[PDB]
Amino acid sequence: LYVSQGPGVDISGDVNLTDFDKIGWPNVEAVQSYQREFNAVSNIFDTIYPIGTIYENAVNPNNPVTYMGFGSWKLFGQGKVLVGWNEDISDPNFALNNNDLDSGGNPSHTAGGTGGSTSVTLENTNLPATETDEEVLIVDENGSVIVYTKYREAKASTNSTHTPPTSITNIQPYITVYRWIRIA
Amino acid sequence: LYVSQGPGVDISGDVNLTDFDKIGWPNVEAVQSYQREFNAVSNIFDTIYPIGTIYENAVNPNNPVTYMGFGSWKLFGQGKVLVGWNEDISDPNFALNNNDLDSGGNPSHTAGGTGGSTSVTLENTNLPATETDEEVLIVDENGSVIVYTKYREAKASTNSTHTPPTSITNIQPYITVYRWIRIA
Amino acid sequence: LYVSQGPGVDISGDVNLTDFDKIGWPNVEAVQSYQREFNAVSNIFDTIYPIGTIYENAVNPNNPVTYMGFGSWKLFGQGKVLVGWNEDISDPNFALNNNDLDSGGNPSHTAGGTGGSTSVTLENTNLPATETDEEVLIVDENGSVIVYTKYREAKASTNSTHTPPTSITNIQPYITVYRWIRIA
Ligand SMILES: O=[P-]([O-])[O-]
Ligand SMILES: [Br-]
Repeated sequence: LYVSQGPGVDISGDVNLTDFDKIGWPNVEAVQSYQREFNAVSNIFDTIYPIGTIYENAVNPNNPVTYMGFGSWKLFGQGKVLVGWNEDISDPNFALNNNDLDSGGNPSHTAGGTGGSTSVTLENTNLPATETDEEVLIVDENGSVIVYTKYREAKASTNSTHTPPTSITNIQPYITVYRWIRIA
Repeated sequence: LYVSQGPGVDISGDVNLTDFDKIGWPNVEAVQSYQREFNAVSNIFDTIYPIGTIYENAVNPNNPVTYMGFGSWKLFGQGKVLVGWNEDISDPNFALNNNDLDSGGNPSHTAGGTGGSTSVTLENTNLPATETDEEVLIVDENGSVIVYTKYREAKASTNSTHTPPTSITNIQPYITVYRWIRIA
Repeated sequence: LYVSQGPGVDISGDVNLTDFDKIGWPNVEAVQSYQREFNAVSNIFDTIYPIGTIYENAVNPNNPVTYMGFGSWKLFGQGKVLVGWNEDISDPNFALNNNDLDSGGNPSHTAGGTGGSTSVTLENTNLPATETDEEVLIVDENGSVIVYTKYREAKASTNSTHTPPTSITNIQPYITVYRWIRIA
């Protein structure tokens, strides 16, 4: 026996891209509602992998059309992890899209925000207060202690040659995959 | 010609949710084995996107039912990266689910554990041993050195006003996407 | 009415694995072009979830064949985040595959590279230059200052017992999921 088309479905929330070079908001448009009938496999494919879908393959380097048969696809998020967009606008990282600013420079509440860093290089502002393990002689106008080499009165450096210091990884355990977006 | 239904399949490993507010273990139940016949497109959809499936779209903000036609969907992992659950129980981060504790407080060996942080603020306990670049005069009961301003004998602070210091990012390069779970 | 098979598709970019134990390049082979006709649901499944596809389920612990009906599947990227492979070979982390080296030790430009760390432990090389908040007496052959306890002339330690210091998390906010690769 054969697969029934079933009742068609009202596709009311589709989108299309309006830029295929730089991908994402603001260059996305809503598609007016239309009926999808499952006339053929291509229509099923469109219901499974609508425009914007992210697809990942661990090993196949080729464009997905060559091994799926359908869709137009582009590499997506190269060098990036995916973070879930947050509907809570107070999220300071994952709600507001720095790549889609309004005329006042204000980011939209859309997916496609980017950020993060592969390493960090510590600066003095990042260091907590510390003290020497032992007492030393400290210059003090309110002090009570009266004082082969001579000495100088100066702030004592530590790590003066670390300009800059060695960076530290900021990357958690990963594996890379071929990641694609369906663009049309 | 038409797509054959094929031999049906024995779906022996399906699950359903028993809480749609707080999602995940422990509120998941096994479904007794049943036969799936591919009578219509909806049945194909259920084989591709079974309950629990994670779906991601870079650009479409809408609920996937509105552009797929099928399923019930909820945003998932907002503000989070996905980590692969580890079948090796000795993984200290990614095996045991802190959100699903037994009566003794012990986490289950299930997916849905959460953790991680967007930043770190260094504390003194995180700092390695250091020393001054030059010699200074250090108080020492076993010492041999006899000793406009006076001085005081005290531990010398560094960065005393860094209470707290500036935090450091803990986020690696990302892009946000609309991420969903099929809940029914 | 019934779903049409449609015109078949030329699958020119499929791959197969040649090792199911250790997964990935170099043990991947190209499949010569073949025609896929959508004779049955299984053929549709192969177009949606070709070999190498990554599938994620938040809650279902079982092997996907038991709840999809099709494919052979293995857990993938346990304990890992997925990063998009970079077609730009200059990416120092996410382009070149450390798990697939040539005879000179040079990594291939393929997905499957791994790296990253769950924590960092700071070392002295990572620290920026600092100085004491106040002036102290510093040994100086070019100095002009002539100098209950005695003293010693020595470099003053800080945090001498931090051998090693407390590690710091390197994990950004996450949730774990059951992640699988279709291996056949
Ligand atoms: O304050 P840090 O130089 O040990
Ligand atoms: Br990190």
